[PDB]
Amino acid sequence: DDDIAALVVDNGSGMCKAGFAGDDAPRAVFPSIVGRPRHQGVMVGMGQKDSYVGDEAQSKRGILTLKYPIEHGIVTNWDDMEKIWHHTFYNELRVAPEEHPVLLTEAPLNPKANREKMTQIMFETFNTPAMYVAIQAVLSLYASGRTTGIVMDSGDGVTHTVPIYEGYALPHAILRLDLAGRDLTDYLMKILTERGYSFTTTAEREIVRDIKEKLCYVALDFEQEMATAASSSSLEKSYELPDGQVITIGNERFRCPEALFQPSFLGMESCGIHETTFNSIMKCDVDIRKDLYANTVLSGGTTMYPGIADRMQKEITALAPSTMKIKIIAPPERKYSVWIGGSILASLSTFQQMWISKQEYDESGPSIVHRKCF
Amino acid sequence: DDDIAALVVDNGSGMCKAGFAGDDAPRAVFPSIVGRPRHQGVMVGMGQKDSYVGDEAQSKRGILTLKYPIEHGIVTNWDDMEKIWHHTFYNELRVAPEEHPVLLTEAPLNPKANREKMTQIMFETFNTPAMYVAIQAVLSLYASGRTTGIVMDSGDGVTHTVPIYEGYALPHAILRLDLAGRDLTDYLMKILTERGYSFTTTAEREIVRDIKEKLCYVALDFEQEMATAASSSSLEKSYELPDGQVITIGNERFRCPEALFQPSFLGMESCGIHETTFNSIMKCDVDIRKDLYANTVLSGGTTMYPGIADRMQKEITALAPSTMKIKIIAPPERKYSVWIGGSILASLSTFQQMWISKQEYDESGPSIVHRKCF
Amino acid sequence: DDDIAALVVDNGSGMCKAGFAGDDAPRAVFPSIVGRPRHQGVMVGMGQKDSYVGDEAQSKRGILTLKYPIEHGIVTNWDDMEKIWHHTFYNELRVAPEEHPVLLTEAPLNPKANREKMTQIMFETFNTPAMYVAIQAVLSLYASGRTTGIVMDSGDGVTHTVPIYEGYALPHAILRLDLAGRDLTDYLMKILTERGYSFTTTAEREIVRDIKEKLCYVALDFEQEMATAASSSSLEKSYELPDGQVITIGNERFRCPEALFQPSFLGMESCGIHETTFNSIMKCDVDIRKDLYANTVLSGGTTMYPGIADRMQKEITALAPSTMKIKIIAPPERKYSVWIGGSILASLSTFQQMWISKQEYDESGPSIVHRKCF
Amino acid sequence: DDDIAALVVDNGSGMCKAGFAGDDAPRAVFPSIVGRPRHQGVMVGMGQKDSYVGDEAQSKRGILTLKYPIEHGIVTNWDDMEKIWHHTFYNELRVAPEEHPVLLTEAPLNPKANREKMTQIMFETFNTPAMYVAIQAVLSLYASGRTTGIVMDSGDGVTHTVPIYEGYALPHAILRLDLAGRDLTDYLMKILTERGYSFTTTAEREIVRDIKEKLCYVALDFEQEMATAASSSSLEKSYELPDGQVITIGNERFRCPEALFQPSFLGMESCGIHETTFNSIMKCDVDIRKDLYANTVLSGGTTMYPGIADRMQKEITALAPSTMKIKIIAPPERKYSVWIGGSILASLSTFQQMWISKQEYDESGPSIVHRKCF
Ligand SMILES: Nc1ncnc2c1ncn2[C@@H]1O[C@H](COP(=O)(O)OP(=O)(O)O)[C@@H](O)[C@H]1O
Ligand SMILES: Nc1ncnc2c1ncn2[C@@H]1O[C@H](COP(=O)(O)OP(=O)(O)O)[C@@H](O)[C@H]1O
Ligand SMILES: Nc1ncnc2c1ncn2[C@@H]1O[C@H](COP(=O)(O)OP(=O)(O)O)[C@@H](O)[C@H]1O
Ligand SMILES: Nc1ncnc2c1ncn2[C@@H]1O[C@H](COP(=O)(O)OP(=O)(O)O)[C@@H](O)[C@H]1O
Ligand SMILES: [Mg+2]
Ligand SMILES: [Mg+2]
Ligand SMILES: [Mg+2]
Ligand SMILES: [Mg+2]
Repeated sequence: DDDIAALVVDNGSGMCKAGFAGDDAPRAVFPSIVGRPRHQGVMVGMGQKDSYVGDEAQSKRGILTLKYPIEHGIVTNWDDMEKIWHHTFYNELRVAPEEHPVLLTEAPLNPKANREKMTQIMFETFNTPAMYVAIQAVLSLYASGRTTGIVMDSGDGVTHTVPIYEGYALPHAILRLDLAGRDLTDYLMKILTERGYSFTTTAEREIVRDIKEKLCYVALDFEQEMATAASSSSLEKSYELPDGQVITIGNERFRCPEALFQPSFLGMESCGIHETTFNSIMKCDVDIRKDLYANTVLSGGTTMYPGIADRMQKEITALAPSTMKIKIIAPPERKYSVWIGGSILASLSTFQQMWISKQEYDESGPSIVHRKCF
Repeated sequence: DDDIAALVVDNGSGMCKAGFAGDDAPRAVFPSIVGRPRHQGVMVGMGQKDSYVGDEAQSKRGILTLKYPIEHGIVTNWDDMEKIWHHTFYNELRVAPEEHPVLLTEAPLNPKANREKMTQIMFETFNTPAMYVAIQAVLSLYASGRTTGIVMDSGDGVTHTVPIYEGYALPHAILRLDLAGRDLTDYLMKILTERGYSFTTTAEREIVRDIKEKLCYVALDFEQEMATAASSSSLEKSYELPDGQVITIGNERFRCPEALFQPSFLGMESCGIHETTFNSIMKCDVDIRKDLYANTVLSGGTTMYPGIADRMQKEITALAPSTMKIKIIAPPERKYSVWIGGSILASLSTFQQMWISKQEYDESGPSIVHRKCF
Repeated sequence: DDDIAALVVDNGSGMCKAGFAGDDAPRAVFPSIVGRPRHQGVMVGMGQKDSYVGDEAQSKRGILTLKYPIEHGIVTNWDDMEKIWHHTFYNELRVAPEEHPVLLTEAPLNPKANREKMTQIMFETFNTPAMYVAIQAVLSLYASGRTTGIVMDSGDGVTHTVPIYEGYALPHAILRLDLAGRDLTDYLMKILTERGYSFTTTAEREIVRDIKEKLCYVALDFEQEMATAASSSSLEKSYELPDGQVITIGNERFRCPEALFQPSFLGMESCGIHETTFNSIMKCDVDIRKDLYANTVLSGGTTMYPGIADRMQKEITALAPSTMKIKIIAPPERKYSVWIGGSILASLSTFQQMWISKQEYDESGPSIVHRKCF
Repeated sequence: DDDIAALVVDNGSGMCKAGFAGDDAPRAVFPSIVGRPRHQGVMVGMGQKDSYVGDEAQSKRGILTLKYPIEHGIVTNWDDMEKIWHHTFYNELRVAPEEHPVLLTEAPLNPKANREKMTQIMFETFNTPAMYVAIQAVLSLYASGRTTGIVMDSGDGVTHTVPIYEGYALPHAILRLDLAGRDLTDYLMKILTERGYSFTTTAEREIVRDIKEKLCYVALDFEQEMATAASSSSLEKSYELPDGQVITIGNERFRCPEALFQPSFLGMESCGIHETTFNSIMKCDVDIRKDLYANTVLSGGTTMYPGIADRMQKEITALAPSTMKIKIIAPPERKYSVWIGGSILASLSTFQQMWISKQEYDESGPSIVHRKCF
């Protein structure tokens, strides 16, 4: 199938994941950022470009201002998005996006103008023969290898759930939540100031993100952990900064991820992640709820904290009735489960009849996308 | 007689009963329902059919809308009936309906178009060599082993009686009644709302039907039972739903089956089951009434409530004169007595001359059925 | 009759309506909500209470979480209900509920524990000399001035019908439906997200409710309206939210009220409002159906959409036979017809003998209500 | 004669006929029914009575249960009969039954207790100065204007014949028959079910009675009519029910009245109407039979079917010898011939000496009636 070799490209709120259908791991993973210089140059003939995309911006991050083209899964800057797509197709995968149909992903309940503009850029700036837009949670269930269960996806901008029974989706039970990794990073920056550490710039935000994902964990019991931390001092680890200085973090290690289960720490009116998952189940039919309780799939980077699965099981068992058995299925490769399911779907023989052709778009205007792709 | 092996197939308002002549129990019993999907599928290549018949629909009943092809013993949907017959003949009995003559049953006082269409489907869609239509109450008396007595049959849609003296039927004394299991199920659903339990969907109707047939009974004295139930609390049982919740039922246990003897609870103008049985006897000749009083046969699923026979004896003795002796004959296998009598009749040597041939139908149009079969 | 001056107090799923018998309009109408603070106070001596009831909660709705004490006509919080009753009797009507008998209303087919607890609170917390519970649909027919016809009532939680012939009720024909204003509000919130507007909090729900009741209408023909809306742009209106921002609504103006006639939009198994009204008529006797077809009374807030009466007439004429004449009677004051009928009934001279006395709930108890009041 | 103004009141099994002697037509004709409410009233002060008599019951027949006080010419309910007599004397004729002697009618071969109780009610509850009981068939011959011939009377409960020669009655030749309009109505209801129309309630019985008397007729040759009806479709008429529906009747138009000549359709052992009339003639003397063959008088409502006279002539000619001439005398006003003859008899000058006085009853107990009035 080289001819098609569907270039499976995912663009998560925080990262970009591209590759080829049939493989078991993404070829390219890099941050979705665009940087621009903020000082005046004195060296002449240095070959200073006007923009840097991806890992190059993270390297020389001390002299640029970094901007995220995507906020909360909604595009706000379209010039920056075109720059990122050009980087992925030419300088990273080094392929020609004119003979490979492309499969894209999108969160549920997005504005319709998003998919209209996605199709227009792909068919006009590039000449891709076909395209299809799929819900990211459905692709996660493909990777899990099962056709029954409620899926949780939490990336960098959005958190959504969708339960589907024997291949049948219940669109009235889909719930969305605007709590993800970026809110946790801002909260950790705010609460690190009690010990005297002040991080304000965008470059300092990247430093704080690294600290969070290497030293934080979810506590099984929140109140009891505080008493142990207050009494002794064994719950302390040291981190060295990019310039060589040392910081020590105590109860902030588990106080930051706790915001997922108690959103009132940030002052937003919303339910916790455990209650949202339970609320989606209770919106389904009576006769299918038992199979949903025993098939729960976790996905996304924000679900990779240590000890999250045990805490989730404890909370849901307290909510659900005693007789039912609750099982949380968190495979070790759940960080890339969305991409894995996309490759499997594009390699199916029966899927080849649902591509959107170039001819159909030319005759009927850029709306076919809303009715098509289900 | 394998050659004939009459495929004895009964199609009661609620259930379907098929098998072979000469056996003592039906081979296949399953609900007479057809289900169709009501959501939109997202999983591809799942092998999702467009219709489910029988036990398959009851399994996955949480995503379909269930329809009954038969209401009150009168056919309303003919495509669904053809689907059910195809299921029984091929996927359940796994026989070829081309060399076995078929015996069907029908309630008295039905529209004539019913038997005309039954014959046309059997002779055109299938190629059955012969067929015969028998009254279900007559077959019940065959199973009882006697040729004198008044038979009561109450299934899911209709209730009828027919008294026959020494092999002679009195067609002027046949009485019909539109009160059966479905009316009781609707009444129980309506009266369960006083305690806060709300069942509305068709799937919830199946749940309510199971509750009714496992926890309900007929009270010997209606007024006295209410005083005992009001005073104490020993008349209470617990039931667990399909999803782990628990309901408690008090006086609703015996208030639901009571509607058979007092039809005014549903607001319909009609007599009770005891008065209907007595009314049929008084329409017969004087000299045969004494043998009818001492030979009463009960049949059908709705007559399977505990304590129904004792209550029936008490009511009829109060109506009939003191000198006569009233005996109610309710064998333990009366749930299948209609099917049992059909097998016995089809295995009789003297019955083989009354089959309707294929040749007679072809020459004389589909009306022979009305004059034939008595 | 000042002495009695029956305090006519109605408590609809969404609003509360109180006043005095003999008047032509309710004195007090205000939302049935209770609010509680959700932030921590820093100003000292501000006189900050712990709860707000009614219009005070709607004023300062930006810092509280609002809860509805009534869901689907069934009480769930009893402390909040006592708070609301205290507000109405003292701070709004400014009367003493000890010398005026009180008339309350209730939807049919409610749990019996509801009226038991209503009587206990009124006779113990307050010392009201007498009380009576009436069906809201019967009171609506009193206001219409006629004693023949089928009444439709649709408020905020329930929709019910009850046909009554010459003062005789047919309790076997009463039908209930759980589709009202709250389901429409949730659906409009869900379907407003396609244009990018996201309302999630409870305060944002009140904003969405105002938009719905000032810019929505029922289309005479659903399919044809979509073609006109797709082609031109004249079907668009602007609304200005509380911070100065403006939103534009297109086909969502008539897509929201359409859910009443096609309940499958919300994914619930039920019939439309037109089919429910027709189904109730066909459950009545043959000889009284002709007078019911020409006497149809609409009531409740949800029936106040523009163009609802014309659409209802078209649907029922297509269902009913051609010879009958269908007339829909929708008076301009049908928003308060339930309250109007209650005042008329309490002012009748022949009604004074059916009050429930105080000595009877001390010689009988709070169950007298089930047998009494019909 | 105003003073006497004999209030000629007839009470046929089905209808009541009252008026004044000397007139040529009854003043009041209305059904002999009593209705009672069967539902519970909610409207207060509606002036709902506990019983309705006559045309008022037929108007509001959709909410009552109707009972006939008379079955087969024998009184069974005496409270209902007193109610009907009170209605006729006060609310319809508006006269005082204390100064007008009353003439009543009765079928032959009734129980003696009937006339004993009739006299007691009239002399005690009312104070009528005089009474007389006459055979209805004798009064029919008075209206015909002849004193020779055999009279046939068929009303709603009984059919009787009595031949009288030159003013001399032959009481040994009187024959009675229990086949009248009510049996025909029940048979039509039973045989209408073959086309799918189900009428069961008492109100539905009145609908069926109207259909029978407006679309039924007697066929001259029964077998030949069936062949014509089977072949073509011109023998079909349409009728519109009260709620808008439309029913079509084919061979049931003449199959219902045929039961008069072939009583075996209802399964009763009896002779046909033609054979009963012939049997009465053959029980008379030889020398008076010739004048009886040429003087046959028909009377009653059941004899009003079209084509009955021609069929009767054909059957009797086949039975009687060829030389005799058979003439059937059916005047156009034979529906009221019994009442007409009663007025003529009460206006005769020579009849005034045969009244039963009030004084004779007081001295000699209520038996004088059996020996008196012949
Ligand atoms: N080891 C880890 N521990 C905790 N959080 C992590 C870890 N690795 C990644 N994350 C979180 O996952 C997020 C990245 O999600 P990503 O896979 O980019 O989602 P998407 O591709 O949909 O944008 C980061 O914001 C980071 O906070
Ligand atoms: N154990 C039981 N207790 C009470 N009711 C029962 C029981 N078993 C069956 N029934 C009733 O009998 C009905 C089934 O009747 P069925 O035998 O199908 O009649 P038919 O074959 O004529 O349709 C069901 O509707 C059910 O309500
Ligand atoms: N002008 C309007 N247009 C559309 N909907 C309205 C309008 N006015 C009121 N409503 C709806 O009617 C409902 C109020 O019903 P209400 O009269 O309180 O019933 P009840 O008294 O039984 O609670 C509100 O939820 C609102 O959505
Ligand atoms: N036009 C008609 N065709 C057929 N039957 C009729 C017609 N008119 C009246 N009848 C029958 O005659 C009966 C009325 O008989 P009626 O004169 O009341 O006898 P009586 O006065 O002795 O009760 C009704 O039951 C009805 O069935
Ligand atoms: Mg993700
Ligand atoms: Mg049965
Ligand atoms: Mg209302
Ligand atoms: Mg008569």
